[PDB]
Amino acid sequence: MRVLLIHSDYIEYEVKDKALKNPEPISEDMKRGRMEEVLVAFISVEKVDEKNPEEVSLKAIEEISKVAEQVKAENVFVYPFAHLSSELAKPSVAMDILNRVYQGLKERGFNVGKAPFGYYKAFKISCKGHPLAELSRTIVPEE
Amino acid sequence: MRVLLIHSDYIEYEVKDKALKNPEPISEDMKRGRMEEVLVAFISVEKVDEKNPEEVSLKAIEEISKVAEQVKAENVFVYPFAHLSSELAKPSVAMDILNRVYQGLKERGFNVGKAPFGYYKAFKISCKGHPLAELSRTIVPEEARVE
Ligand SMILES: Nc1ncnc2c1ncn2[C@@H]1O[C@H](CO)[C@@H](NC(=O)[C@@H](N)CO)[C@H]1O
Ligand SMILES: Nc1ncnc2c1ncn2[C@@H]1O[C@H](CO)[C@@H](NC(=O)[C@@H](N)CO)[C@H]1O
Repeated sequence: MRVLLIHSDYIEYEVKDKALKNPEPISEDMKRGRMEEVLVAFISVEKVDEKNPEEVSLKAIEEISKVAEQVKAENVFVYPFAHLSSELAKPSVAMDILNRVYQGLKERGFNVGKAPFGYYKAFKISCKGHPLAELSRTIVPEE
Repeated sequence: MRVLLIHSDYIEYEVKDKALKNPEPISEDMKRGRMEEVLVAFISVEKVDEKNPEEVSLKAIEEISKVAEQVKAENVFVYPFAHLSSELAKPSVAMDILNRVYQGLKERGFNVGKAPFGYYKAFKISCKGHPLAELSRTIVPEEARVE
């Protein structure tokens, strides 16, 4: 798994259309979204992650939570982003792991939002530009 | 080298402070920068790239130029983005490679812009969301990974 963390003033998205046959079902309201003073987590689930979804998810939750603590953010936004890596996990497993992370962060007590899985989306983001505003993590399960 | 390409409506940056003891020398007017309808190339120079800076720069110029052609981006913005990777190349070497990449894209005929090297910068971007609006490219010396 590859994670790109951007501490932002805001994150806003707009769904264009589906990028695969079976995307996450969405209601009209889910086609757009926005969050402010938020740690945006762009995540690409890699095929290596298929080896142990729970393991990679738990570690991702931990790493993202720690960064959120470091940048002093209470809002986090999970953004499916297939283009951080070239070795992607199958859609079904990718969506599952992304939902695990999303739920795990909520379990830590954060205010979490997320964009729908399986769509092409336009987005706007404003990075704060502080020393820890842009960080990344490479997480691979081994168990 | 890891590259994240974002075809955007615009890119805007604001230098917040220096991240290195001796960042790239720039002037006041360069503390803020902007470019419209551009292919933004966020680049992290990796440790492995130290083995052959020229080889990596050349392949980076080619990969970036190919995407620009694909999405019809006339403007390209070289944006140093260290944390795109976890295994970074020496700062001085990174600077050198980014300069070579900039020079190469300019020679290709594109309108090239760039963000100053060695600073912490806030930035605003608007990804167009098209099928090729977000792409990833990994470029490394052949000697460090038969590719
Ligand atoms: N391994 C993976 N990791 C994360 N996301 C993945 C994935 N495989 C598929 N997706 C989702 O399907 C859309 C098209 O690939 C992906 N869409 C996107 O990455 C949009 N930002 C494009 O504009 C994403 O929602
Ligand atoms: N290996 C590397 N690849 C690309 N850029 C690198 C680098 N090593 C150092 N830099 C530059 O120094 C700033 C602090 O690391 C970096 N600054 C940044 O990446 C800003 N986006 C932070 O806001 C960058 O200008």
